[PDB]
Amino acid sequence: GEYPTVNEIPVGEVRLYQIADGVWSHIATQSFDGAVYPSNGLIVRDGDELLLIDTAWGAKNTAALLAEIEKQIGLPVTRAVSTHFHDDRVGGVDVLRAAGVATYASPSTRRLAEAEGNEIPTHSLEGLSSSGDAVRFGPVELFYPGAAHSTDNLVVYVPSANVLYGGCAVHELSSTSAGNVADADLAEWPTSVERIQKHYPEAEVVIPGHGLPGGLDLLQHTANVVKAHKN
Ligand SMILES: CC(C)c1cccc2c(-c3ccc(CS(C)(=O)=O)c(C#N)c3)c(C(=O)O)[nH]c12
Ligand SMILES: [Zn+2]
Ligand SMILES: [Zn+2]
Repeated sequence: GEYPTVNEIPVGEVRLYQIADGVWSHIATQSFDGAVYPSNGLIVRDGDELLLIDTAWGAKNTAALLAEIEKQIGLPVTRAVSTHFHDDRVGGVDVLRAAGVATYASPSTRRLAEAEGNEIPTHSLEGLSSSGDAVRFGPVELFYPGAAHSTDNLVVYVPSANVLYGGCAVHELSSTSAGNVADADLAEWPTSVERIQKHYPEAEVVIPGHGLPGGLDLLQHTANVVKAHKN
């Protein structure tokens, strides 16, 4: 019942967590540079199909994700969106693509993934290139808030449930640092978070890219930890 944490999930196993009717997060763990990290994605019911947001950070984790979805939900994943180019978002796209899932990302994300040597979603999402842009994609809205954790980061809103999936632009409340900032724009990040706050004032659940969901306070907390990391 509690939201599952990094030491509770062996690398290679995937958990699902019911967020709202027709909305789950997925949680998996992965090793990177000799440390183990949890990470989140989203699953949104789309009639008798499912929309997936982000991989489970790796090929075997993503295969395990598909198996867990089949076990717990039993509807086919037909489309996936990756919310930026890092491996916790796109690692596993090749698995998805071999399992019949149509994979999508912005053109920015696709370029960055290619240049990084990461797996590359098949389809480009136009209409998201300027901050404040929004497009519909099945049962969600995709929103580009501006550069933050990465220049390409997208956020996802589930209007039926008022669920805001911030991805790696949003940190959990326990965070003390701004995470992996190698590709971040620390100066623009608080402005991008303000755009999220202004666009989604009715959000009831906010899900970070890593760690525990909460409410709207995750947004201000994120701005705070980013400003303090820069400063
Ligand atoms: C480039 C990708 C694949 C990657 C690799 C390894 C770690 C990360 C982290 C991360 C997340 C949360 C935390 C704890 S925190 C908020 O308290 O710093 C930490 C730490 N330490 C790292 C992120 C991220 O920030 O999106 N991406 C990562
Ligand atoms: Zn990232
Ligand atoms: Zn991340």
